[PDB]
Formats: sequence, structure tokens, C-alpha cells
Amino acid sequence: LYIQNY
Repeated sequence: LYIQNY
């Protein structure tokens, strides 16, 4: 599980 949020 990987979240990259901008």
C-alpha cells in the first residue's frame, strides 16, 4: 500500500 498525494 503506497499513497502519493498532491
